[PDB]
Amino acid sequence: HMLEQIKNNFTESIQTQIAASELLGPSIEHAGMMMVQCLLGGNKIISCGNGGSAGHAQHFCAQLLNKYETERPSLPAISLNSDISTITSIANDYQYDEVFSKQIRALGHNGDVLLAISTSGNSRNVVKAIESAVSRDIPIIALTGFDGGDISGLLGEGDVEIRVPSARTSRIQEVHLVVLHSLCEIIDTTLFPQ
Amino acid sequence: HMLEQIKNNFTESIQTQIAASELLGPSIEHAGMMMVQCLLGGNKIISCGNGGSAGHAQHFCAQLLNKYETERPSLPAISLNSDISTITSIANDYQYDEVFSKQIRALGHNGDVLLAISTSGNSRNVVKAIESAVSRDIPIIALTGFDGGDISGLLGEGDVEIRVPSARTSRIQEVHLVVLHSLCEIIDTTLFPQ
Amino acid sequence: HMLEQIKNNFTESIQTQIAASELLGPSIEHAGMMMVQCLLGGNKIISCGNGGSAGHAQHFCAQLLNKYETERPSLPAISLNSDISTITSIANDYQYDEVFSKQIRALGHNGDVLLAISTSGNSRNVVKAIESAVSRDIPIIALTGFDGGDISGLLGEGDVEIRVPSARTSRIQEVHLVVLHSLCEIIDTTLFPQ
Amino acid sequence: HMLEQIKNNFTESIQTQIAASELLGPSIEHAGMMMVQCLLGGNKIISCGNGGSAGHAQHFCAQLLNKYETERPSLPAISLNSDISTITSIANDYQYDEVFSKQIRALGHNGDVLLAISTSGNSRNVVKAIESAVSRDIPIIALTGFDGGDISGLLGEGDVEIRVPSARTSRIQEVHLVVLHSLCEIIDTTLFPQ
Repeated sequence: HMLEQIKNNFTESIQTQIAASELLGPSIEHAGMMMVQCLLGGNKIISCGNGGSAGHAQHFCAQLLNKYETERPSLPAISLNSDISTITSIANDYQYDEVFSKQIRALGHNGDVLLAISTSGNSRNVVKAIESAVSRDIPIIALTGFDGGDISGLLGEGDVEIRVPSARTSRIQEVHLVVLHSLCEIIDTTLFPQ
Repeated sequence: HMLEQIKNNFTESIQTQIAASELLGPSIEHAGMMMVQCLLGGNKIISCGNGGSAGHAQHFCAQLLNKYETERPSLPAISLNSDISTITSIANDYQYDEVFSKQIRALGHNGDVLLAISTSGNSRNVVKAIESAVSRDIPIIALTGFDGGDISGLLGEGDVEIRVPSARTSRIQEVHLVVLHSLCEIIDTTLFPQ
Repeated sequence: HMLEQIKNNFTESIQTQIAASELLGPSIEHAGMMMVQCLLGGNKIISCGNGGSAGHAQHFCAQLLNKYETERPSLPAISLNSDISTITSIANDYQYDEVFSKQIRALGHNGDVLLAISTSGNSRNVVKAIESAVSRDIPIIALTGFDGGDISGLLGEGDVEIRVPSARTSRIQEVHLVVLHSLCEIIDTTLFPQ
Repeated sequence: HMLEQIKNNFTESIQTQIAASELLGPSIEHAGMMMVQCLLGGNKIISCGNGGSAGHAQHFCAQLLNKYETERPSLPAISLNSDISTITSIANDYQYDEVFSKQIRALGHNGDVLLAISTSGNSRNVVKAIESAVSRDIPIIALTGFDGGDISGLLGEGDVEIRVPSARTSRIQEVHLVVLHSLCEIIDTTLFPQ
């Protein structure tokens, strides 16, 4: 019956949301402060993700290059997924694991912040992106789920890992969206007290 | 203090999620059955949205043209937002309200289903898209929030409206994502009992 | 000296343009008639390309979903490159050679026409796309350069190959654009004698 | 007859190409040197366009974030068109004339170079982008056609205008592509003598 597995998705989401709130508090806070300090340093936030989680990465930087809730001037943010002709020209020219890493190598400045999103934490394009950013004195903000994948063993703490207590990609993406909206509010209320 | 307004976003999300589950049950069910019947009719699902809600529209059709949880052959789905050179060539050539309506006029077939997403329910591009689809014997699945906007007064019931009980765009987008994932599971479990 | 290698690019382009005109005449004609018959059959044109040649594929379908020179109703055309959340969700889920083939499997109808573009003729994503379309009674229009790559040995003639007499990717893309604009005019003048 | 209007497009293209070569020599040279100096200053090239000319803007920066002919490290380049979730979130939030200007306001640095492309020279999104960049000590490289539109009366010469001697959008886009490929070679041969 459809209606009950509908409620299951809502039930499981809420349960994941709750567990996430009880656990990801401090990590999101630190990431927010890192973002606020980055934007105030004259730097930019770089975002990237995997699959439909790449829509979230674009969703974040779109909220910054524009506005979230508090009307404000555009804040410097870049998505690495948004560029099609580059990805299709790197993903092939002609291989896909370095689609994001090459963009960071060129655009990344000392003081920028990498917002890396990966539900599994095992997307090679996002991993190499993180590897790249580490090489350039660039803080990482990693949104993950599951165990954290190979992402975990790539971070000290100029970086933050936000690991969602869930093993379902759908539930991880849903929590990630809440996290992204929280950061936006944090950035908004801090930089533009309205 | 950042950490408390973080929890607020989680609290408000959960509260919205709960209210949505208690109310949007039947509407999501009907939409699911309409989608399942559409795909079984040999037709396709057409999605479109506004802003970062346009990332959700692409997220859905990407879950279909590929896979959600159950591995399956690609299902016919199209996003109207995904096409850049068209939107930028309609949004200007040279005005933006008909970016989606013109795509439906050309691609839309009798039996297709329009997945229209709008947090405010007042995005003219999504409205005209719905107006267009009504003209072609095409069921509408409208994901909305707030009061439902002008979208509401455009639908009979070959169509469904799923209105999220919230007046915050962030909370509406978060619930919309849960709804989209539910439909994917509905489509998956129904068409491919795995 | 910059100014002379500038003129070289213009000289080489013109020379390639000329050679192309003297040779690709009939092939472009046939492709045009195939497109016109496709659109008149109630079918759609499917386009795809590789790299910055993927911008051309989108450029074509944008000219159709909208208008070229003669103002007209939108014609049914789809680009496989335009969909980001799908490619990034196929390119990884999680491998890239079937990003286009899977989209054709789902969306492709009997009577549609595949506009496959590849400067080298050796892009696996475009090849498998062609392989896929052959399996579905779908004419191929292949824009190539060099020797034609592996694309050549995949076509009978419900299909057309348009091979640019050049071994430089830049010169091939430049000629391809002229070819695309010719087809647009052909479609425009034939279907809407204005 | 189709075959003769095919040759007409080739004939007119070649004629436009020739006229362009005889006239746009110095302008392309200066733009190249400005780009080379920009990249050597530690700055980035910002590109934007209108419609299918927006595919060219992405095509250029993709050639830089990756490679053209000479294999090299990625060069810092950004397209303003590539970002979908932002444009759709600016184009509406909720109006379209400032989709590019807002991105320049946030990302634009002193020393960057704006590559503005417009066939008509009358696209308001590209105009305001130029207006924005002028306000920030940023050189403009404007690819235009026709009379140059309102773009012309917005430039001194820290900026360059490259006006194609043609009144046909198709012929202008074709010449623009040659110009873009010339600059790529200029940048390649100058910065990486291979």
